[PDB]
Amino acid sequence: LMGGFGLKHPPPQIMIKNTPVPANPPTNFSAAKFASFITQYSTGQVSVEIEWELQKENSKRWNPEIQYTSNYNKSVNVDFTVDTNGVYSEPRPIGTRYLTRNL
Amino acid sequence: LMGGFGLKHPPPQIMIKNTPVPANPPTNFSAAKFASFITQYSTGQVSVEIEWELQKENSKRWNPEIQYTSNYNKSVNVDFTVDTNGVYSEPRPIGTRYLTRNL
Ligand SMILES: Nc1ncnc2c1ncn2[C@H]1C[C@H](O)[C@@H](COP(=O)(O)O)O1
Ligand SMILES: Nc1ncnc2c1ncn2[C@H]1C[C@H](O)[C@@H](COP(=O)(O)O)O1
Repeated sequence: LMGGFGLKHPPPQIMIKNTPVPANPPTNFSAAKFASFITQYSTGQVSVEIEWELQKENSKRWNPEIQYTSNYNKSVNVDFTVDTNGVYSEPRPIGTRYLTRNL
Repeated sequence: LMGGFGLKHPPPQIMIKNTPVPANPPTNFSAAKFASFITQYSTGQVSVEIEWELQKENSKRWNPEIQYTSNYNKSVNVDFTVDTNGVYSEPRPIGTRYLTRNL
């Protein structure tokens, strides 16, 4: 009901964590659990490649259909673009429904 | 300079006319040319099939390009459509230049 594709077997969950690295243990055995860990984090790269199937417009409609277009008028910032401070921004939500079909 | 494709061998000219049909000649030979013809016209059907080759957009442009779109707002008549009296009309000229490329 928010939108999209209901799936019984959706793309799986990818889980990740940093393996614990203990700090120096005591020199006499104690069965208590370690609260002492080396503070660390990890970084890396992630790629996602999805293959989307398309359904083409077959319409016989004579007159021009609405399309999603960028405003031609000048502006301080360009839409869907970084600003002077490097911050990416999306000015408006874009739905997918423009082309028209008959019932 | 008006536009389009300069051609040294452009599509040929297709010529058509109605073959003359004389009216009743005199019964005594006269070498004068006939000014007397049966008034007639012809109608028919004509088909033109042209095969146009296309050059696709390869652009890496991030932000959305301008497109030619129909106005969403309501109106008495729809653009590029017949009116109540059956008259087809084109409200505006449409150029071909929307998509953007670099120099
Ligand atoms: N989002 C979504 N996911 C899964 N199943 C759905 C969904 N929406 C509807 N349905 C069900 C009920 C439809 O009549 C049928 C169409 O399946 P068809 O493939 O068109 O034969 O599938
Ligand atoms: N409209 C038109 N018709 C015919 N010849 C033209 C036209 N415009 C330019 N030219 C000539 C001059 C260009 O440098 C060359 C490009 O041919 P190319 O095919 O790109 O190698 O062809």
